[PDB]
Amino acid sequence: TPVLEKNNVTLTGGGENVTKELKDKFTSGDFTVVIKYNQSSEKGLQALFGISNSKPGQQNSYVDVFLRDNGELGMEARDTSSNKNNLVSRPASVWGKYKQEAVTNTVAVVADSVKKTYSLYANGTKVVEKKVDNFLNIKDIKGIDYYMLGGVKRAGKTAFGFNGTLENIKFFNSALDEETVKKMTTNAVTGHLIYTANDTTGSNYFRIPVLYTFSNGRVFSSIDARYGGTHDFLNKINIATSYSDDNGKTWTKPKLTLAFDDFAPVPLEWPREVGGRDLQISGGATYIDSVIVEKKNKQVLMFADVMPAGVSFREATRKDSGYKQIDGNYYLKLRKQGDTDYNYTIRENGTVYDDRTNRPTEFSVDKNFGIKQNGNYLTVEQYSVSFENKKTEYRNGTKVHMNIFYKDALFKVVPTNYIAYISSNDHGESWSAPTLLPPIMGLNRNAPYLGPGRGIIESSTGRILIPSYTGKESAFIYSDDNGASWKVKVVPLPSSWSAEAQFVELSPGVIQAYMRTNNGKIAYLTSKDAGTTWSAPEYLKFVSNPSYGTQLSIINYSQLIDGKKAVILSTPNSTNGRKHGQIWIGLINDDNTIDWRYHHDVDYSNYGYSYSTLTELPNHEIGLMFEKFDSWSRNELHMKNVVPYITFKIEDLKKN
Repeated sequence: TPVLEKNNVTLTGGGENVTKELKDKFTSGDFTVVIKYNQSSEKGLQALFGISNSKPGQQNSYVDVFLRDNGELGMEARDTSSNKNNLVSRPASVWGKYKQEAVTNTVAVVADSVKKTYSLYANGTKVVEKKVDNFLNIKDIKGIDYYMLGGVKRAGKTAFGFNGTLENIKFFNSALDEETVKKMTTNAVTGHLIYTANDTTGSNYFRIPVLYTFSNGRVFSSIDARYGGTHDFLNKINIATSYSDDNGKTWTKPKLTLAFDDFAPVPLEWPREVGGRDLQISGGATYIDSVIVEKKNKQVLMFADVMPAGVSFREATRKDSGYKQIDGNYYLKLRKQGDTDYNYTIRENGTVYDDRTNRPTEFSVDKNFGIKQNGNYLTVEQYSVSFENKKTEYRNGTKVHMNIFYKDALFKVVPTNYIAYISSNDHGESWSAPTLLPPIMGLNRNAPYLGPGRGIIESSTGRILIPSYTGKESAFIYSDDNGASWKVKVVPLPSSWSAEAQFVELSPGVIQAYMRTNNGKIAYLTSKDAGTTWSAPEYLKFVSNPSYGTQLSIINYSQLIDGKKAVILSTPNSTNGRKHGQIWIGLINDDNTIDWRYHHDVDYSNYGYSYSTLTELPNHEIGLMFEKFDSWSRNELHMKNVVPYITFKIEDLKKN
């Protein structure tokens, strides 16, 4: 039961006094406030409400909940005389606008005196809970005399004035429990998540969404389910998938499609504070950065990077592919426990050979990288993770198959990165066992790193193209035999670009690779022979990003726009961070230049926008999934429920 409920309060910075209605209602001093609002302007710091001592000198005696122009939700509780100042917040908590309309959000704050915590909720997620030593409730702050909607009265003046409509606001004079407030804050925004914290995947975190529309009208998604927070590395990451047969309206419960079981797919509460956020899961085999393509025969391919347990992308050797060539064939090498050298290879039928004697052993490696001895699986104990802000990785008593990618294996692969792929003949419902890519970069180089998103089938040749990169070169992985065998075109770049790329076809035989650079710009290279040879890079003139850059998404679109063949591009566009997401429409001219005629700002310019993926829906609308946060910032690590799915008509995308 609310002590006060108000509704449809429209404000333009000036606030509304509710002192009469609330003074003396908070007898314990605890509170819960639930606010459903939309903003008419996002600029500045804006308080949804404010409870204060308004007198001269008591400016630092107040409680509020606030929004920032970047989507951060926070609260303060401050007392002037005792000089105590609490601030609790989480980045990337709310939405601003969506297709020209202010987004309705629902947030809440819970101040619990017994356990000395402030909790904040936004759109069904408890975005933060913090225990504080200097806890303050309404009665702890001396001389509270003013209760206000849409600001805080400080020294007789409205501060932090809110611009928007408080659609509904409820004040409660007790700390309401977690599940009740989650439910109260659930709304239409909550529904835009395909993957949610601790869903079927067992993961609390996701990054690197990929969308793809199959030829039968199924809309497919894949994502990194990152268990040990959002770290690229070290981590325990699986690839999860989910699909829609109704144009993206409803989605299957996620499946784990590429996963190792040296660690279980269980939810971990990863620390976000400065002293814990650098912590990593260190002992766990990983799939990361997925790429999808549909072949002409309707078979689907998914590629991902593979990292053995404990192997850092930074530290890992770049001068060993992990393969040995024997009588013209390439076989994966292994080192047995107790040996310094790699004396063994995986040859026909997974049989492990001792290369010194050239004889098969009693050991074999199955199609899922599991080790057998005389037909029986070897096992190891699985690891769990425990926190007590020290983290422990410990053996949990469950036996799993010993695997060549695991820390505790009898036979191990070379500690480097690999690429694996799997195929599906039923539009993504079931998948083959993984195949590791052969040493296409050479025996004495590591595999490339995939550029997440999609691959393409170039139409004139039927060549399958998969984007990847080395750190110094582009590596365009391809097959001219419908995916039976793979080759690579390696293209030196102007600098050390982390060249995450995507392809478009402009006209038959003519393709472009758009990619991330280390110079602030998006580069594109052009091939007029279906990827065999590439021009020097050119740069988009209208995107300006930080030097580190971000992944992009670009797709071909099937319908004419203004009479012309089109492409559609998604990227952040800001020098200040991974922010200011835009979708751009490019119209192909007869000379194969592009007229980049339209752009659309996805939300307000300070709102986070990192890795993204576009797809054309069967109805010819556009689906977008994206990281609605800044995935470079160390302040925005390890956040839950921050990778939404939204959609746009071309008519929406023409606006901005």
